[PDB]
Amino acid sequence: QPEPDMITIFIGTWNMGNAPPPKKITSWFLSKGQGKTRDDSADYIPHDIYVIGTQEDPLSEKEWLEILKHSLQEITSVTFKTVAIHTLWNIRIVVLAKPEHENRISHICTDNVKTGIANTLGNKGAVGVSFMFNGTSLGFVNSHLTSGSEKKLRRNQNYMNILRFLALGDKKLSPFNITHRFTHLFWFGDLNYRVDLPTWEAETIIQKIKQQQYADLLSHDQLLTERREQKVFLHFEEEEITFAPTYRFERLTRDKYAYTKQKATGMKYNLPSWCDRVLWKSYPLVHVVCQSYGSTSDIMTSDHSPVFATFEAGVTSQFVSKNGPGTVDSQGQIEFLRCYATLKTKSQTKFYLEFHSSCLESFVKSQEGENEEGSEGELVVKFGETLPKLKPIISDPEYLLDQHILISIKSSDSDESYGEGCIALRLEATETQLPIYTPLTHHGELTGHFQGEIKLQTSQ
Ligand SMILES: O=C(COc1ccccc1)Nc1cccc(F)c1
Repeated sequence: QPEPDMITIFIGTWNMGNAPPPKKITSWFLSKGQGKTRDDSADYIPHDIYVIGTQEDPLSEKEWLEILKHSLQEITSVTFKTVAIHTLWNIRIVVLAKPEHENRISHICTDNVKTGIANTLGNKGAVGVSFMFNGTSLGFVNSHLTSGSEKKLRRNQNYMNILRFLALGDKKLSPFNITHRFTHLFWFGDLNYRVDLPTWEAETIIQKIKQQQYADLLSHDQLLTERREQKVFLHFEEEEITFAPTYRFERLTRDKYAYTKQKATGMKYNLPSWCDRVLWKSYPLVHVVCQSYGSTSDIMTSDHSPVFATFEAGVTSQFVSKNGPGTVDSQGQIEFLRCYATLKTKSQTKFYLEFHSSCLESFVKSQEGENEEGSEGELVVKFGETLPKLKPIISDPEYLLDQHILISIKSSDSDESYGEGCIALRLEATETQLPIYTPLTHHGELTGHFQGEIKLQTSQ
């Protein structure tokens, strides 16, 4: 029975509005409704993994698991296995997988982050799950960010707190936050970004939605504008939105948006918005294709509609050779030529690099670089031809070309990371000097760049 080189992943996000679900929620898991929807001819084909994020979820874990499993069994005639479930307040994540995957999934981690301080600590934050699927690391974040049209900067702060403090994946990757720990990271939830148009325009917005004319609304969506200005979700992807705003509906229909200020809303307007989102970030040159992104039309218990997204994702096998794991394969090596880091810092410490990868027995520390002053005021740290030669555990090109090297540039004075990035080994050539590049981030914000050349030797 061969190991897969691809899987499909379902991501769902639903703010349930503290109400129990209706009897039938299969349309969610089938990717049916508005937007980019799934072909009817796929309805009986199970996804490999289903990841369900809820917010304002009133159910017990047991109650929701029974609904989810019975839903999937009705669709697919498969009894899914529970990989993980984790709840913070009314924010919940469930991961279900085909039974055939039970002995492909390991290293299951869960965590949560509570956002805010005093007044604003007690209901917002995030839950997450990570695991290995054979040779591939997968991370999943369900966040419920701060509400309200005039709190976009709070939402951005919530995002940075969650990616700093959510403890998922391989703890040995100590310089790296969740935005670098996984082959594929999916981040979804009630992100709560709004369409920033004047309150007076509510009925005009409703008109546009009825005409399925979303362009003049999406051009004001706070998540798209904050992402374009590099204020949040740097280096994440989102499929184009082609479904109506998923908030705020009158319950028990989808015919009416309930936007006007009420005591129940704190006298705030809730103009129709795409609060409910799915984004992802995968390592460079790994296959990831969004195959659906939309909302259901027939689940009406909440003031939000459920959102679905599905993906094809590349995975690799748990590779064994006669040498690695448990030794190096001296027929393999990774060399860096003419490498330099460009950093936005004002500091003047010496810096060194750390190279982390599951193709190495353990991480590798470089010598300190040579600081120069860049023409436009920046710090340039030169490594020249000084970087250590990396010794992968396995030399087979079928394995090595699928790997990635995480790079941290650290202060010699504090050993703190000033920037993290990732280089793919999926090169155009082996035994050939080739350009490499990654942006560097710290706490998910841009701090610099790393560029140079690589020379990869495989057994072939
Ligand atoms: O241990 C587990 C997960 O089971 C639990 C235990 C407690 C709460 C939630 C889930 N293994 C597992 C591994 C691979 C695939 C799979 F479907 C399941």
